[PDB]
Amino acid sequence: GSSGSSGKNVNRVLSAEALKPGMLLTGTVSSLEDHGYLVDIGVDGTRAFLPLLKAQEYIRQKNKGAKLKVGQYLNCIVEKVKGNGGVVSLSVGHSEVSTAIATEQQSWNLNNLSGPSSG
Repeated sequence: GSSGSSGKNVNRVLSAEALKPGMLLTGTVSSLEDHGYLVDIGVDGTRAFLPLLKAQEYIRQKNKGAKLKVGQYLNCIVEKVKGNGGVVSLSVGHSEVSTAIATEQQSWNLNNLSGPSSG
């Protein structure tokens, strides 16, 4: 009588390649780069980089324009996915309750450094 469309898939793929642009995931800054900022996602092989245009925009509006820190929580959303998991495109869209910390031990470097800045 009437056709039928299969709902969900039998066996989930959840593959680094199966990923789709639009998923909200909370990432943490691993290190500060000259071209952008590295975001921790917890994956082997997959690298996530953030553009200075988006990163600087969030920092300027957040840290009134001030360098970020390590292991710091930063909002990021998948905008594009690479074929061979080469480079991932992240962008600031919104935060989410879901958040996990990535630390094996307690250690931090606190240095009271100052410099030029305009308000």
